[PDB]
Formats: sequence, structure tokens, C-alpha cells
Amino acid sequence: MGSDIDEFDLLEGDEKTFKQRRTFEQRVEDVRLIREQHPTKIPVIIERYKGEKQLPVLDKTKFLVPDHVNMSELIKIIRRRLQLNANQAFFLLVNGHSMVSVSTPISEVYESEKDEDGFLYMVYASQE
Repeated sequence: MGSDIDEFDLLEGDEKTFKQRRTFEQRVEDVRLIREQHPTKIPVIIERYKGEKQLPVLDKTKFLVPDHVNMSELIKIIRRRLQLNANQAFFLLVNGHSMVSVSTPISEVYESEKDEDGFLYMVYASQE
């Protein structure tokens, strides 16, 4: 049944991510330097989800966030910089998932979710 149907994979010939722009050792050294001059700030990479067509792009991917800022405030900041409408869905995903704990300091989040290179990576999307 339906055995007469064959499948084909569709190829497409279509601003690289931070990990692609910088080597692992370069990123580690960046984090070391940041740790040295801004010991109360957290280095965060924030990028648009690759497949996201609804939300716009930030022209900046690399951020320093004060330790005390929680995810709620950061979501608000990012939504603000994106100039989103109040009713537009937005998700800030860390290690591929949204944060259950939206009230804790980003330094606390950092200690759990940081990459091996020392950056905390986030991706934003209109789903999850």
C-alpha cells in the first residue's frame, strides 16, 4: 500500500555563528580576558535560531550581562532591542531549552549551562 511512492531529498544552495567565526582556544582566551576585566559580568552569545523566519536579527551577538540580572529581565531586554510587539511569541533557549527558573541570577544559570569554552550560549526563536 502506497508502495508506488518514492522519496527525494531537496537540496538548497542557501553570517556564520560565533563558534564558526572563532576557534575554541580563541573563545577560551576571550573568556579569560573578560573574566579579568569585568569579574561581575557574564559573557553571553545570543543568536537567532537558524530556521527562524518570524523574528528579526540582532546586529550584535556578543554580550556582557551583569551577574544579578535574571532571565526575565534579559528576555525583556532582548524583546526591547528586537522591537517586538507585546503579543509576539518569543523564547530564549539555553542549551536548546527554555529556562524553567526565570527568577535566578544569570551567574547562577551560567554555572550550570555554560559551554566548555566558557561562554553561555543562547538562541532565540518563536517556538521551542
